[PDB]
Amino acid sequence: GFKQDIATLRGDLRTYAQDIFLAFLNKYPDEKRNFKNYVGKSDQELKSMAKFGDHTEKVFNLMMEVADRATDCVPLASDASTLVQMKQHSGLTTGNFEKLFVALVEYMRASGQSFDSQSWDRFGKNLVSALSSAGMK
Ligand code: HEM
Repeated sequence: GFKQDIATLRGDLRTYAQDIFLAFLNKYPDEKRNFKNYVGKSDQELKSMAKFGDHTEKVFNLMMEVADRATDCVPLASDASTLVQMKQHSGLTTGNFEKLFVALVEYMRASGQSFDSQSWDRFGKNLVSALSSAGMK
């Protein structure tokens, strides 16, 4: 289920983080606006860049912690607040995070693995709600 999925993702986090983030950037190319440094690069190019690798893995590091601290796929208010008040996210709306979670769910549905896609989908909605409550537009 959800908790095991966390363990699975963490067992190969760098690879999962990159592949899910690339699936996000490719599904929603207009989302490349928030990452100027990534424009005009194939997936392999993006993976060569140390920053892509760095940033993305740190995103998933924190995502998995938020997932880990959730109850029944409902994240802590404190975690949502942190994500909203992060300066790197000054630009973002919950639509940005929605899209990330649609691509993550899709990724999981298309994997051969028994991910609990429905829980991640609930988790994504719950987080979007919690980001709203914590003041993200
Ligand atoms: C659960 C969801 C998310 C988590 C846990 C998260 C976490 C993080 C973390 C930890 C960093 C800092 C990494 C560093 O210091 O280098 C970061 C930076 C950033 N995040 Fe997020 N993030 C999430 C969703 C998003 C989404 C949906 C977007 C845009 C649609 C976004 C855009 C960014 C940007 C633009 C940066 C700075 C860019 C850079 O220098 O590479 N994040 N995020």
